Formats: sequence, C-alpha cells, structure tokens
Amino acid sequence: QMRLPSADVYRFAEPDSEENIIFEGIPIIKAGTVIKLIERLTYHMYADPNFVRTFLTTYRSFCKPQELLSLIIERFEIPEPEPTEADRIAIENGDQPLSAELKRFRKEYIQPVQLRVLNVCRHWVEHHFYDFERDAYLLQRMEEFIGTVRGKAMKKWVESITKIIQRKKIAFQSSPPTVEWHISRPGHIETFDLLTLHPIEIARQLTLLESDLYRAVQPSELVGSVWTKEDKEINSPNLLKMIRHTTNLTLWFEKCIVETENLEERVAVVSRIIEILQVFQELNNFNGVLEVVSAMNSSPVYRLDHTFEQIPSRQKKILEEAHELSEDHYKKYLAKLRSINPPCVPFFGIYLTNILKTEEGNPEVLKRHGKELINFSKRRKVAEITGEIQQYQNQPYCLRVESDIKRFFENLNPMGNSMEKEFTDYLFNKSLEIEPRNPKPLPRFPKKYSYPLKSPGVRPSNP
Repeated sequence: QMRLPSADVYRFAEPDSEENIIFEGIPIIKAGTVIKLIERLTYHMYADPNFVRTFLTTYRSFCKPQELLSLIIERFEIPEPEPTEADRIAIENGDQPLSAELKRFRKEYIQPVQLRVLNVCRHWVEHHFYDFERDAYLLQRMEEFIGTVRGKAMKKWVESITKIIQRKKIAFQSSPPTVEWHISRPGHIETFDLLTLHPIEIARQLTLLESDLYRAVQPSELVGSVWTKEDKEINSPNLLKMIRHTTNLTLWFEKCIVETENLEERVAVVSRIIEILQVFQELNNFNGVLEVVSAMNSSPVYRLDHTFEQIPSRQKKILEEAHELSEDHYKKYLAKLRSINPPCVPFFGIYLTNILKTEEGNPEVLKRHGKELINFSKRRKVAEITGEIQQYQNQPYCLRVESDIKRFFENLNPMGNSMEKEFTDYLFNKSLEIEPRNPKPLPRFPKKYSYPLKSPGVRPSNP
C-alpha cells in the first residue's frame, strides 16, 4: 500500500488495533475511540453514507460540536513527509522530478480524505444547522474554515457548502375545505370555547398546530435522552414544545370535563371531545386521537361512570375502538401506521418510551484492555428509532389556518397559575365532588352553559 503520515505529526495515521476500533463490503463499526470514529467518518478508501448520517445524528452524545469541528479540520490538514538535507538541495537544483510517491499520496490519500471532510461539513450544515444557530463561535469557525479552503477539486464543495450556510442564516396544491363555524362568530375570540367553536374546526386547527410542532422536532433532540436532562431547554426545544402542548391539551380536556358539574352538560362535553377525536382520526392525527384517549383514561375522568354510561352508544364504540390503539404495547397503532401515507401526525409518546429504554439499557462505552471505547452500536440503535420520526415531516395538511382559532389553542393554559401537582389534585377532587364514591348518591348540579349543547356534527358543511 502506501506510507501514511507520522504519528508525531498526524493523529489519524495510527493503525487500527483491537484497542481502538471494534467492528460488528464496508464493515460495521461497533466501537472505537473518537479519533478512529472520525477517521472512518472520513475514510479515504470509500464513502460511508449510513455512518455519516448516523454519526451526525448522534455524535453530541459523545463529542462536543466545537471538538468535532476541531477534529475534522485537524483531519483535513494532512502533512507531507519532510525532506532530508540532500533532497532539499536536490530540489533547489533541477536534479529530480516530482516524487511519484508524493504524487500518489496526494492523489490517493490527501485529496480523497479532504473531500470526505467537506462532505461531512456539507451534511452537517444541511441536516444539523441548529448546532451553528445555537453557537455563534462554531458558525464563525466553520465559515472561516470553508472560506479558506483552496483547490480545484474542492471548489465545488466550497460553493455548495457556502450556499447552504447562506440560506440557513437568512432563515396549497389543492383547494382546502371551508372553515367551519358553530356558535362563536368569526373574529369574536372572547366567545371561543370547547362547545362554542365547531368541533370540525377545533380538530383541523389542532391538527395544523400539532403537525407543525411535530415537523420541527429533530432526531438529535431524542438522542441521549437529553430532553430529560439539565440542558433540555437548549438541546430539545422543539421536542419540549410539542410535549408541553400535549400535556396542556390533555389537561384542558380533563378540565373542561370535571368543571362541568351538571351531568347533562358534562355528557355533552365528553361527547364533543369524542367528536373531535373522530375528526382527528379522519385526518390521521394519531397524536390527537391519543391525547383524547389519554384524557378519557386519566384519574379524574375515567372514574366518572355516570357520564360514560350516558354518552351515545355509537360514541362509546368509537372511544373503545380508539382505545384499542394503545392496548398491548400499541400493537394496533404500530400496525396501522405502517400502511399510512402523509399527511399524518404520528403518536410521539412511543418514540420517547423506546429511546429512554434503549438509552438506559445500553452501555455508554465498551471496555477493551481497560480502555474506554465509544459504544457506537448503541448510537446506531437509537438512530434506528429516531429515523422513523422523519417519515411524515415533509407533507403538509391541505387545511387553511384560522389565525384566531390557532391563537386560542396556542395559548391554552388549563393550569392557570397553579402548579402541576396542585392542579392534578384539584381535578381529582373535582371528580370526587361531581360523582362521589360508591355509598353517596349522585347529586344534582345547576347548568353552567347558556347556549345550546346540541353538536353540529362532524360532517363538513360542503354545500
């Protein structure tokens, strides 16, 4: 083969050994030092698409962005062998032509490695620009590096990378159905509520909202269970925003239910929420369907036997059928998802559960002769889970946004100023009040709504 740089001048020349890289054409990396991982992330022998994508999605769980950039730049700066004093003089004179060995080295090692590095930089800014958005110094270094790279073969890469960075920094194929209105009138946000807005529109606007929340979540926000750790707000902003939306919506449904003390009005409320679930299902917004199921199964709501006994049989069946989605480890849901095409808002809860388990259930590193190697197979397993999330992030819903309804829901704050525990306890105590435990009979309560409770139904007013 050909002689690579000396270890005392280039760190990525160290031959592979059982102590620096472990494998599972193109072998699969199981573990290794950051150095070897980076070496293979830009291997000169061949391209490694799957490793590049997996590495860029999960590296933060084992290497800082600043250090990664330093490492790939260090990788890029390949030194050439130093000449002797005899060779130096031989060059001043016209003694010999350019070393065929050096020519080969430049062509077979340096150029290919350098191109691999630029390919990583390209994928980095294209799929994970948020690293540079969150760290200005990082963006400066990258731009400085790319901005000084010079070479005929690399010009095209510099151009491409530069274009992506620029556009990142600055930053209906069909007629949608007519917006539906019920009691509340357009523009009159003061009357907006669960029973006053049209159930169809509540479902549509929530689907649009949830679709956007979903599409913004990046896989790296789940890697290393970072959304549950100290720097969660920085590493998982999009994921938290969606989780919080879900918590708030579920709590809002529960709230609407238990605060409606009159039995007939509460039955009306539950029935309307189920109608909303019907439209969520209609739009393939499983996230929404399950938020409803979650509310119905909550401590304060599930125990309201007199309320569920009073809802229409047809809706009891509709709720039962949807409830089956989560049953037995989401067996029915997972099967249903496999044959679904977008637009769709998948249930996210499952991804979080699986990752938490995979993250806790696997070792951060792998011991070899006492040396800690990064367990890359673990990262590949997590990437397998997150890779599924991106499936429905590219197709928008053909539904028109209603800015006022959208705002109403973006601002939902069921808990008011009270805290989590305090509110959850309040809801359960409200449940016990409207439907007391066994011995005590069901007390009657006065109506709280002054408008009709009759639902307009979930069939769009197309005519």
